Amino acid sequence: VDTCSLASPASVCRTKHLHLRCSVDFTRRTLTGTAALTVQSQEDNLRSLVLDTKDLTIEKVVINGQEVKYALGERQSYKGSPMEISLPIALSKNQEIVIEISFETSPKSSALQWLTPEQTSGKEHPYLFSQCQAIHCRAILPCQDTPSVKLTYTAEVSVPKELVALMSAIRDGETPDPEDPSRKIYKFIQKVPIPCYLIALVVGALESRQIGPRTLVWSEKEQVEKSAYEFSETESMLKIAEDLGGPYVWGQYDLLVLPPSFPYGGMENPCLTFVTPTLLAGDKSLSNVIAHEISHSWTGNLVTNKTWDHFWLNEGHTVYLERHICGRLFGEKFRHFNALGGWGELQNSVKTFGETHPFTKLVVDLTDIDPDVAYSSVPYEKGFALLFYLEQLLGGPEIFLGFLKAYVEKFSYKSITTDDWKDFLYSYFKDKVDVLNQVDWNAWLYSPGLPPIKPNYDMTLTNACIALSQRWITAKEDDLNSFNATDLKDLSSHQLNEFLAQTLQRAPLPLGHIKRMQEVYNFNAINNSEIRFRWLRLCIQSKWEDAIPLALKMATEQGRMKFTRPLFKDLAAFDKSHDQAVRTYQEHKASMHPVTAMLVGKDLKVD
Ligand SMILES: CC(C)C[C@H](NC(=O)[C@@H](O)[C@H](N)Cc1ccccc1)C(=O)O
Ligand SMILES: Fc1ccc2[nH]ccc2c1
Ligand SMILES: [Yb+3]
Ligand SMILES: [Yb+3]
Ligand SMILES: [Yb+3]
Ligand SMILES: [Zn+2]
Repeated sequence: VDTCSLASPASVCRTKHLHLRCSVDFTRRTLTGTAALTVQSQEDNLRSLVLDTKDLTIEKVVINGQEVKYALGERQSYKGSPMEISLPIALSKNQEIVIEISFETSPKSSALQWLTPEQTSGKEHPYLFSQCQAIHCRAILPCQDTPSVKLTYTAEVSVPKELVALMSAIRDGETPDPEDPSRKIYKFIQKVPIPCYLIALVVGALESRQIGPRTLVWSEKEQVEKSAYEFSETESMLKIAEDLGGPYVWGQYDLLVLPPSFPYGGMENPCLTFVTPTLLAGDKSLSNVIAHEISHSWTGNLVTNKTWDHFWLNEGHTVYLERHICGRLFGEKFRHFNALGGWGELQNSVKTFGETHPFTKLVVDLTDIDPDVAYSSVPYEKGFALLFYLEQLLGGPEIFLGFLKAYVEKFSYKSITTDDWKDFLYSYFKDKVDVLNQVDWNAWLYSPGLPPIKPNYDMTLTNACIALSQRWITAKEDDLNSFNATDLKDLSSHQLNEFLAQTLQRAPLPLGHIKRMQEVYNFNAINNSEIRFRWLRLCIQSKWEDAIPLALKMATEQGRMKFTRPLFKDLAAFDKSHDQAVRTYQEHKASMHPVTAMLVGKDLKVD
C-alpha cells in the first residue's frame, strides 16, 4: 500500500502503457495534450478507477470514443488531487481498456521548470526540463503515481521547430508538425516497462556529440565540448556495470547536461541520464555521479522499490555498485576511501536530524510526509553501510557481488519491499544463516541513529586528510606560520575535498585560522564545486565576512540542492549575512526550480 499515492493501487488495476501526445507552449508555460492509458483491471466487476493529478486542468476523458463522467476530489496538499473516473462498462479480471485523457498543466507544475532565454547559455531560446522523482509525475499527466506499477510508453511531442525534444526513451525520428509548420514533432519509444517516476522530458536548443558506442552527450552548444571530455569514462563504466549487474537492457545510454538550476547531481532517467553542469570540473574528478546513475540501470530501474518507504533498496544498492565501478577503475583502496567518506556524510545527516529522528531510520514510514521534505543521505549511506557490513560478514566483495548479480536477475522488472530483499538474502546465503542471525535486523532496518556496527575501512588514502585536518584544528596562533602551499603537494582533488569535510565537521575554527588557510592554500581560486562548496561553508560558519558575496554567488548561479540549501541556511545563521540571504532568496524565488524554491523557503523560515 503506497501512502504517497491517491490512485487505485496495483491490486485493483495496473497501467501497462502510456501513449502521450502533447504540445509545449513557451508563451503560456503549459503542456497541453492527451495521455492514453492502457489499463488492465485486477478485479471482478470493476466500475471506476482513481488516478493521481496535481494542478492539472482536465478537459475531458474518452473511452470507446465517448466523453465519460469523472471528478476531482479535494486537494490533499503535496499529494495533489485524486481523479475518479467512471467506467462506461464494468470490466472483468484481466480485461484491458484504453482511457484517453485531455489535459493541460499549470505553469506552477512542481515537475517542471520553464526557463527564460536569459536563464540559458545561448540567450536566444527558452528551455524546459522535468523532474518526476519522487511523486511529481502527477504534476505532468494523470497517472497511477506509484512505483508499484510499471508501464511502457511512446510519445509524440510538438515543439517550436528551432528547438529539440528528448525523453527517457529511444528517440524514434522527427518531422514537421502537419498541424503547424512553425513546429516539429519528435517521437519516442520506451519498450521496457518502467515506474512512472522515470518519465522525463527536456525541450531546448540542444546539440549532441558522440562519446562512445552507445552514448551521445547533449547540452547547449556552449557546454558540449567540455562535457564530452568530462564524461569520457562513461563507456568504460558501462562495461564494468554490465559485468556486475548483467546485460544492459535499455539500448542507448546518453547524457544530458542541464542548465545550472537542475536540482540534483544526477537523475537516472532511462536512456538519458540527467546531470548538473556543476559536474564539469575540468578533470573528470566528479565522475562517480555518472557511475552512480549508470548503476540505476540495474538497481532502481530494473529492480524497483515498491513504495518510497523502501527507497533505500534503490539508493543503497546503487551506491554499492557505484563504489565497485570506482574501485575497479581506480583500485580497491579508492573504493575504501569513498566508502569511509560516505560514513562521514552519514554522521553529518544524523547529527543534523538528531539521533532519534524518524527520518534517520533506514526504512521510513512516509504517511503524511512529503518525500521532498524527508530526503537526505540517510537511505544512501546507511543503506550502503548495511551492504558493506554484510559484505565483510559473508566473505568479501566477490562473494557479495554474486548475490548482487543474482538479486537483479531475480527481481528484474518487478517492484519489491525490504522484506522481499531480506528473504532472498536468506535464501541465497542458506549456508550462512547462522551468521545472518547475528545481524541486529531490527536496529539496522527500523531504529533511528547511526548503525549499530561500523564496518572495516582501509585508511591508506584517508590518513593524510585526517592528519592535515588535525594539524589545523589543534594549531594555535603561533602554529599558523608553519602551514605552506606544499602541504597540499601530494593530495588528489578527492583528498583535498576530504580534508575540508573533516575540517568542516569541527566548524567553527578561529577566523585567524581560516584567513591563513586562504593565504597559503588559495582555496578561493579552486573551481571544483565539491571543494568550493565545503570551503565556502567552513568560511561562513567561521564567520568570515569576505566569504559572504562568494557564498551568495554560488548559491544562486547554480541550484543543485546539495549546495544551494546549506549555503542559504549557513548564510542565514551568520548574523552579518542573515538579511542578505533572506533578501536574495526573495529576489530569486520566482525564477527558481519550484521544489528548490519551496525547500529553501522552509529552511529560511520564509513566507
Ligand atoms: C552519486 C549520487 C549520490 C548522486 C545523487 N543522485 C542520485 O542520488 C540520483 O540517482 C537520485 N535518483 C536523485 C533523486 C532522488 C530522489 C528524488 C529526486 C531525485 C545526487 O547528488 O543528485
Ligand atoms: F523520498 C524519500 C524516499 C525514501 C526515503 N527514505 C528515507 C527518506 C526518504 C525520502
Ligand atoms: Yb522507427
Ligand atoms: Yb525466508
Ligand atoms: Yb605554541
Ligand atoms: Zn541514486
